[PDB]
Parts: sequence; C-alpha cells; structure tokens
Amino acid sequence: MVKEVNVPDIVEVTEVMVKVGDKVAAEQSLITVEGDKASMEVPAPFAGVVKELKVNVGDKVKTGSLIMIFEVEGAAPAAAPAKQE
Amino acid sequence: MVKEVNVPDIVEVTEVMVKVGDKVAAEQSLITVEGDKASMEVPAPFAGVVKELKVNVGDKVKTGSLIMIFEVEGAAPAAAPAKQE
Repeated sequence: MVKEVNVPDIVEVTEVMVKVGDKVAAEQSLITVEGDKASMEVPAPFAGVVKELKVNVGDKVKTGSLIMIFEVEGAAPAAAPAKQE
Repeated sequence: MVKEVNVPDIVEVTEVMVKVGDKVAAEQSLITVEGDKASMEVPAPFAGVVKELKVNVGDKVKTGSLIMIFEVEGAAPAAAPAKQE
C-alpha cells in the first residue's frame, strides 16, 4: 500500500491438501443402536441342512439380505450311513 | 314407521354388539401343535465382509454352533504403530 516493494517469493495456491483428515462416512443410514468393536462371529438360528448356497466366500454381506436356506423336516437323518459312494 | 308393526331390513337389534354367528375364514391360529414349517430362509444380522468360511455347502447346521464370521471396520486408520520387536 505504501512505499514500493518487491513481489512475494510465492503467490501460487493449491487445492490438493492432505487426504488423511478427509471424511465422507456420513448419512445413508441413520438410526443406530449402541456400537461394537469390529469382527464378530455369528451362530445359526436353528438346526438344518445346507441344500442350496446363496452367497460365495469373498462376497461381503449386508443387513437385510439373505445368506443361506435350511430345510428342517421332523427329526434329523441319523441311522448309520455317513461315508459311502 | 312408529307403528307396532314393522319389518326388518338387516338387523332388528337384539343383544347384538359383536355379531358372531357362523364364520370360518382362513385359520390364523397354530392350533395346539405346529401346522407347517420346514424350509425357512435366514437373513444376515449385520453388514460385513466374508473373510473366512467355517461351514462348507452340504454340511448340515445345528442350533448353538457357528456358521460365518464378519469384520466390520467403520473407523478410519490413525497412526497404528507397527510390530518388529
């Protein structure tokens, strides 16, 4: 503003910034319960037999979808046969 | 219409309030024991990723045992020291 002076050594600008403090995880869900660590094993609801698989190993799962289907018919099959051709 | 002589139209109004009579309709009760319930599909408890399978197709399941394990990670990576010593 006052008294002539040389130009600044730098003046260029950038919009890259860091990518570690970035945040995108939000909404697209809403309504939660409490919380949980991470990995958690799950048990079967009822005894059954794997007749047809729906999901293959390596395929992530989602809440609300299916995984497998069982067919319970009275007493479970058990007499003697176990290994044969 | 105020005479002692009148003919009905649909209801003469007499101890009526719930109207029972005869009505079968589709059954909604289980009736003592169970009726029909064999094959039943099952959904996933929570969203995750198939990291390691426990049961293979063709292997019957049982109540109390496990089936699969998921690893849900919603927290971003921060520092996380390494192990060498």
